[PDB]
Amino acid sequence: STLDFYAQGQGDRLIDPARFPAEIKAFLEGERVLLDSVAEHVELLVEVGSMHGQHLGWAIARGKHYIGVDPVPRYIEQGRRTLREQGLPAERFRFIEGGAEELHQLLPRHALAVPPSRCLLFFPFNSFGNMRDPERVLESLSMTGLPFLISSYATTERATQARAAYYAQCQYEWLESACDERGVRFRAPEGFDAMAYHVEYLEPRMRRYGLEVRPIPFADVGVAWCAGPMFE
Ligand SMILES: Nc1ncnc2c1ncn2[C@@H]1O[C@H](CSCC[C@H](N)C(=O)O)[C@@H](O)[C@H]1O
Repeated sequence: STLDFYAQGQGDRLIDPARFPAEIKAFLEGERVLLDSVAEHVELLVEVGSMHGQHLGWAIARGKHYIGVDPVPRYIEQGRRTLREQGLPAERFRFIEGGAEELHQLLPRHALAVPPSRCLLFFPFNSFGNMRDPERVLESLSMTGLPFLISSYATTERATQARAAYYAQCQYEWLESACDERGVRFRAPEGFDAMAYHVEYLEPRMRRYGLEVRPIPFADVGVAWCAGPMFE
């Protein structure tokens, strides 16, 4: 999707809970169960596509270090206002205005202060599917060498119908679904462009960049692209 899409507020509709059908609520619950299931191996959660910080509350509750990464300034400002409000220290909870494309520049080893194995680059609610160039994101991920959890969707007709039911409740000028060699693409002329990549297309792309990924299916319509020792 476009930066303008989110900047101008159209993108806000995608985290309005009133717009979540049952299959997507189930998806978000399943997303959290996978995160919980490796929680004991996470000291630093890096939320990639964080918005205002959807999993900040998770990190606060579980006593984890937090970095929200999002290229939308108004979302970074919202997240930072939340940290100031509760008086949370910067050395534990931060926001970084940037793209997943430059993750390797945003997260140099020294800046972590946590072993690589206890870090998780968590891309929630199909943030990865809304990124301009997935090939750039995968290379950036490769160069960080950090464990990651890319939460996205399956490309079964049922998964596509779940996404259609979710996106259509945002009431954009029009909504197009297309299936091609890469995956299932939803577009709207507001600047919405959301992909779910076929398991058969993306797994080879992952391995090409040396990422030892497993596509873990969850909550009927989800697949979690999981790499790192906590997924042994
Ligand atoms: N290159 C990028 N790097 C990091 N975050 C990005 C990004 N491109 C978009 N995002 C952010 O990802 C967040 C969620 S987009 C997710 C859309 C929707 N939940 C879906 O199911 O497809 C937004 O805040 C957006 O600004």
